[PDB]
Amino acid sequence: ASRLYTLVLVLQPQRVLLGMKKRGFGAGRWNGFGGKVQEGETIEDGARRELQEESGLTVDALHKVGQIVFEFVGEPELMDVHVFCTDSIQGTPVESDEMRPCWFQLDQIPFKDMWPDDSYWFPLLLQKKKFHGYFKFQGQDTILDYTLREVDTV
Ligand SMILES: Cc1cc(OCCCO)nc(N)n1
Repeated sequence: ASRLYTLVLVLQPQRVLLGMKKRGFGAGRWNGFGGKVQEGETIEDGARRELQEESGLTVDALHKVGQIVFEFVGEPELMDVHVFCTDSIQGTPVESDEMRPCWFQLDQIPFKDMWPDDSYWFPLLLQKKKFHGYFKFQGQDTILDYTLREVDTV
């Protein structure tokens, strides 16, 4: 009972790009760029498409960094999130009515204004580690339990 999602982090040596969502899933939080994978579309193509739709950036090389499954108690569908990273992009981030992008210095990541699970796996992401994770939520703010392991292959 899982649904595929992508999440792209534009991570450069001294900064990361995040987008403040204006409405829908994750509204009011800084997030990476992503969404549902379409019929007949590979996970990687879905990740490239979402990055452009949401941030206006064109990604050249994408690297698979993680897989995280999210469960919301009472919600049947698990989110199977395939996490990607890039340092090679083209264009300038575009602010739209749906998304407000901003660059953050690595020591200034806004964890208090991000999904709570991010505080757990972003430190791995920053140290170029790959991971498999699972987070059980009750509502949007509480993590009931989780698992998070470093892996050699995503
Ligand atoms: C609970 C949760 C879900 C999520 O979903 C990202 C899917 C791509 O839009 N991303 C995070 N960081 N946390």
